[PDB]
Amino acid sequence: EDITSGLKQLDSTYQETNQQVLKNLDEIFSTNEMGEEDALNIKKAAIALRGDLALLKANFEANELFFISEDVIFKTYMSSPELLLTYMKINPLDQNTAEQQCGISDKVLVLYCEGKLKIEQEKQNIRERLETSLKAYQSNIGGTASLITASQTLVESLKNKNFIKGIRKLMLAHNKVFLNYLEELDALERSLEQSKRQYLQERQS
Repeated sequence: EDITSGLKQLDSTYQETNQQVLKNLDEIFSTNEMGEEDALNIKKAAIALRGDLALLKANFEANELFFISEDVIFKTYMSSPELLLTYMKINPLDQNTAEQQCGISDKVLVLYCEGKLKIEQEKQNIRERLETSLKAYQSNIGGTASLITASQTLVESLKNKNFIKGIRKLMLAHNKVFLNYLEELDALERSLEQSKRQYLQERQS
């Protein structure tokens, strides 16, 4: 329960503190030569930070939507080898890939083979989404250092550091979700395989 609740808490505090930050940036977008130069650089930094934060937010939101649909998959046809096999029997792979990968005489062994294939494909989809998330995060995260180097009072800095800590927390939580999907698939594959060997043991006798 801590998982779901903690994810929602992390999300909320991230969104609120992010909106606060954007407000404070806005505020400076509103309100000697070296003075002009410095203030202009502060503005440029603000623009860059705004972009960076925008990308981070878009990535988090993509991940959460994905978690929704992916949770739907793991509650239906990926919750048991039973349902995986039933799903594959109703929705078989293309005849091409079928005979390329699982050209087997035994039609039960064919289902098991297609089941493993399907698991591998979902695995691949998830690793791909995770890699995209990690890349967006790593590419854009350090963009928050402006928020500290341009801080003035120790308090203001502290609050910015906390903000960043919250971003890192939320990314950590999302990562945990991705990795657990893959683990659940690993376990599913082992039960599927053990089920197959139980089938062979019962069949020979």
